[PDB]
Amino acid sequence: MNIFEMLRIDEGLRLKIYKDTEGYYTIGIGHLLTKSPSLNAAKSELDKAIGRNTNGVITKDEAEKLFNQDVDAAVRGILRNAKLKPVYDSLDAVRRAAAINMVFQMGETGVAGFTNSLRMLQQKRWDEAAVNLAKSRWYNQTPNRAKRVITTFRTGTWDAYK
Ligand SMILES: CC(C)Cc1ccccc1
Ligand SMILES: [Cl-]
Ligand SMILES: [Cl-]
Repeated sequence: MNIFEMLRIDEGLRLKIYKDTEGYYTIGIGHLLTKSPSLNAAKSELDKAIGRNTNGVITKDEAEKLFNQDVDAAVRGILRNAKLKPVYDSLDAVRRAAAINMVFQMGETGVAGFTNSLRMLQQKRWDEAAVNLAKSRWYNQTPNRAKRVITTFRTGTWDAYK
């Protein structure tokens, strides 16, 4: 298992514009296109991302290319974040993948309110962190996904994904 496979499970793969769990125009492997309610705005953003007139549809290769860029960016985002970097660097490889999944899903900003959990992870208090992470809107809105990521931080194994 690895970060790509993990996310491919959590996000799925769709070749036509769709609305995510929050109702936002997305395509591919969880690539958010826009928070705007306009499908045209979404199609424009898609064309700009692909570099061609897609008409709202892409190929598997193009989806994977967006995915590669998005994963790279998430990691790069963590490393540039003074609050996140130190925690991430303290983690083992499996748990790093759980951290990337969360940023990928919610952005650096989305995980801004996770101070207490960050500290707990930094201190390697796994069960406690697991409990703290569950007290979140994230968990209440996407519970099956949150449970998988949480078990991952709790155990440091890929058990939730097998
Ligand atoms: C925001 C916490 C809970 C998870 C996380 C840890 C370290 C870097 C990025 C994410
Ligand atoms: Cl892009
Ligand atoms: Cl879910």
